[PDB]
Amino acid sequence: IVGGTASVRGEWPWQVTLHTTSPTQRHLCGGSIIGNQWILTAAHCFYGVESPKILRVYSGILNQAEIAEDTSFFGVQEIIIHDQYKMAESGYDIALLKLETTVNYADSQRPISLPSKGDRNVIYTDCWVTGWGYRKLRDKIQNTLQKAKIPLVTNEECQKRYRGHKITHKMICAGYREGGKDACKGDSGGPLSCKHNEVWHLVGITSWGEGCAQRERPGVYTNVVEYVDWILEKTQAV
Repeated sequence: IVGGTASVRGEWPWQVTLHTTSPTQRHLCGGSIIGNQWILTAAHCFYGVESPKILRVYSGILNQAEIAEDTSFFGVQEIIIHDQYKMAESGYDIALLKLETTVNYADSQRPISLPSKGDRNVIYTDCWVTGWGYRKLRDKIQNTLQKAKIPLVTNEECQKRYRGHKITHKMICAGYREGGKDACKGDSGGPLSCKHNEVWHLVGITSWGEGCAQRERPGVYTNVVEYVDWILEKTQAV
């Protein structure tokens, strides 16, 4: 996260840090708890990932330093990538991680509500992007979970900033005309959470952007509300 500040422990209880154990353990991407056995994240986070066996999901974390070899984690039983996903910039950058065990909810780890189709008309004015991503294009994974308040921008306005791309209604952007605050490498898969009527909703999933926090370059996120049907269908037992 560029231009953000340290989060308060437990402030974003749905935020998880997804690690890969190959070659050695390290933070890979962010993600959000949306169900007792489900993490919603970005599909592009699994590039080069052949098996769920090398993944570890850690919940209730503020500082990466809290994670040691003796720290408990959730194994991943299955990685579900949207069948239409090709690459972040083309959309459909969404994936589900089915955990091997269920998360026991507590003040430090609980699910975030998904947006309702009836809220697509609602204008969010209190949105935050969080993560352990870079603090600057050329940086490294941060120890403390960072947060930054960023205003949503209309898709028409976003399209104007990315003339070489197609900003679809399945995407949502957030940023300052002057830049300065934005997600960055390592924040991918994490949430764009907006508080509306005292209730937090998972509005977007950190996906991509031209560099990080640049002027006239809003961050691009997966528009979660456009995938509630997909999420329901994929998270059904059988």
